Amino acid sequence: SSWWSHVEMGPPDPILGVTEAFKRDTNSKKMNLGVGAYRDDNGKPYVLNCVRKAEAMIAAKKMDKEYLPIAGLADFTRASAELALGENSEAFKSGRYVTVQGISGTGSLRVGANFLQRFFKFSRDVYLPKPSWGNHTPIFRDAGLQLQAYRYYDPKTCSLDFTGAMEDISKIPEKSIILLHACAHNPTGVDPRQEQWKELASVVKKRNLLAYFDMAYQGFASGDINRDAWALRHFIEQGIDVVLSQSYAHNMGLYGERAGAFTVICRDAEEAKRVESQLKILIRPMYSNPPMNGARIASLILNTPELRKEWLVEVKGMADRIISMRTQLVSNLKKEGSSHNWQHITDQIGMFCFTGLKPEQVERLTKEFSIYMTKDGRISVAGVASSNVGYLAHAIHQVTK
Amino acid sequence: SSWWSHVEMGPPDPILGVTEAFKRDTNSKKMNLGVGAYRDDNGKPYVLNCVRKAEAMIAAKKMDKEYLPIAGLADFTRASAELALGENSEAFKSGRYVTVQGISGTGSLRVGANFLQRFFKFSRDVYLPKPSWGNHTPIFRDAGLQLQAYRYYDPKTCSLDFTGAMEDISKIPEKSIILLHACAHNPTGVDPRQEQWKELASVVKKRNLLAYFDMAYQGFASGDINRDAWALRHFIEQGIDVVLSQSYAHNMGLYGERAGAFTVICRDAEEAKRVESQLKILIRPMYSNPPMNGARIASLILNTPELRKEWLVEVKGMADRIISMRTQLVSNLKKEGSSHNWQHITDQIGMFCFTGLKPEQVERLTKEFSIYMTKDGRISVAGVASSNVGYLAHAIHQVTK
Ligand SMILES: Cc1ncc(COP(=O)(O)O)c(C=O)c1O
Repeated sequence: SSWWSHVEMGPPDPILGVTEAFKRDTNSKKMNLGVGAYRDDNGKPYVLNCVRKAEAMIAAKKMDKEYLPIAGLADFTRASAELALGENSEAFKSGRYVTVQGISGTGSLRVGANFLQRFFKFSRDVYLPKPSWGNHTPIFRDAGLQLQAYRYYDPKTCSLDFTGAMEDISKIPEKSIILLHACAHNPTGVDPRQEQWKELASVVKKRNLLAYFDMAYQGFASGDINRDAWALRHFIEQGIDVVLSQSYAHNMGLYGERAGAFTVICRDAEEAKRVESQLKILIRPMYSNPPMNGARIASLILNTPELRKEWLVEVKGMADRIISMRTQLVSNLKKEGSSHNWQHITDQIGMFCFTGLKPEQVERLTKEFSIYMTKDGRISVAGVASSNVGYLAHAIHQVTK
Repeated sequence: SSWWSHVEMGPPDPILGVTEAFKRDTNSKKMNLGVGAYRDDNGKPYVLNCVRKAEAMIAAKKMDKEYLPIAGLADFTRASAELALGENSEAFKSGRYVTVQGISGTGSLRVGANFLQRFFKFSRDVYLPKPSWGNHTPIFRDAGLQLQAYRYYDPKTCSLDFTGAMEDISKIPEKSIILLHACAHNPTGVDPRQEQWKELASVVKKRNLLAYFDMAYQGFASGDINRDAWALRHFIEQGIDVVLSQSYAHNMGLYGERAGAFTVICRDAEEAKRVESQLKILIRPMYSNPPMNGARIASLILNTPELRKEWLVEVKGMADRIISMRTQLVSNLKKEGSSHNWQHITDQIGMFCFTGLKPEQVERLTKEFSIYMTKDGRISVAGVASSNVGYLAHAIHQVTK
């Protein structure tokens, strides 16, 4: 019959708009600063050498394709927890955590959202920083939670509004949920420094808030897996039992294979088995059991010393290329005669950078220079290469001079 | 803390318990008839030759691991639509269908369920047959719909309660949702014959019911992909715009890779685009995009003549082993001197068989013969092999005589 006549055409994604225009452009100097995945120095997708080798191992073993347990590959969940909490972590060693494999970071955040909706009886409010990854809204919203926000980004300085953040967080009703980015805040790239993190943890402890860490870039951010997980670990050291989402999309370049994990820090191993049974019950009617390919690759790497070692070098390489590009962009802006302060470009961390450009300026950048970005002045640093950093520098100077 | 103290231990999975108790048994005669996946004649997992050939082809190309679009691999979704509807299906050729890649059968069912909750304004009720796959319930329940039922299985004769089905469907409120298993009904193995399907279509047409088909065993049930898709194709052909879920778990043996799809039959190409946009809005906050490996493997086989040709041979090979084991069970039961009527075993279709055995008899089989199965009397034919079929007939005879 005519069941669907009332379904309206959904709104178009702006990122898709930028990508389509970029593809149409004929100018060979075109840059795509809307990319959400790492690109090497030649602007190409990069499959890690350690993933090629792990894949090669799998094939040689003639593995079956049987269904994985609901919670996922045990070797993968254990390794994920170890990676995040630290091998000599008290939480890890006493077994008071529960980790289940999720569909990358997004599926892992959703399982968590769904878990909180069902069992977190104290509140339905989730406080997100201003701004946050766009998908974070519909994720918590479709799950049944209420969205709240706390000040985070300071447009005046293109850095942390520490004063605004501490004031907001201090007024959060106790036992509410606060979403924190572990590192490489998406989309601004501004992260608290260690001393700021110490103040932040004191207050969440004091106000007895449930801390939900989104850790989508461990290793990929600064090049150091322990450094990137520092604030998460500090929070747990201070006695804050968090919930966390992990993604292997960026740090292992496993994008389409969807490898990720969801973890809950419990009081003890007893309590962990209980929440693990509830997590299994929720997941079965969602998708029954997780996709095995990304987890088998991730597991092999983390668990095989030779591989793990090669992985840390390559993840460091990715991080270093991006720091390199941020470094190069501010020196070339000085070189061009920009009198403006571009240090936020080097203070920011990870793949996304909030530049401070205004909408008028990004339009000119697109129209006249064939540099494609979203109107919020957000740039994907994976889109810059050694061959075009100078150009971008030039282009930025011209629209801000 | 003490966020999770009130979270209790969830109930034990009864399938888990049979498999597990099966493991703990020492008897060299032991048999696991609770297995949910195909097993060869030696009781081993079976990865198809055609899938090993596709995996080598993917390996040779050195493909990237970039994210697939939200809706999935286009070569996969089109081929999936084509296998279900038929190449010269009117619905296929006009392009009045929308096919989205889902996480195997279960995630496909669930995005479907969530789509209905959000856009099916006509009703909140879904009518499942009595009985249906266990997971069908939480799927719809967690999605937000209300469960209802229609008589299906006749315990008295271990066949279809055709009359009861027809009376129950005739009375379903107009514009209700009805779930139909396209073939090889789970868990009984009882399917309507071609003429009863015809009669069912007309009532569904008359009551103006939204028919949701669950097609998890296309090709794997009878050895023939067209015959297995007969009922679906008939409904579309009579002008019933159906909703469908497909799984490649069993027919391609892709279990853990998670390849499946969800399709909606629309009025035209224009409406298909509107519904496709909303489905994307829905999936994004669920898991962002689907896993690429299973979809890549399945797209190659379906799209490559030589591989598709091989695949058809293997799926038939699987269906025949199953039919052979059904046939041999009945003959051995007769040979044993059993006087009960066991024709239902040969009348049933697919991997699952409702034997008619009572709880205490199942218990007798477990305790004295080392035969593991659920207390509902359902056996998974995959666990029967040429070398133990004799044994199984004998035990069943001893317990029922
Ligand atoms: C803040 C943030 N969270 C989570 C993710 C997870 O993406 P995926 O679903 O590929 O794991 C990303 C990157 O897309 C992200 O930037």
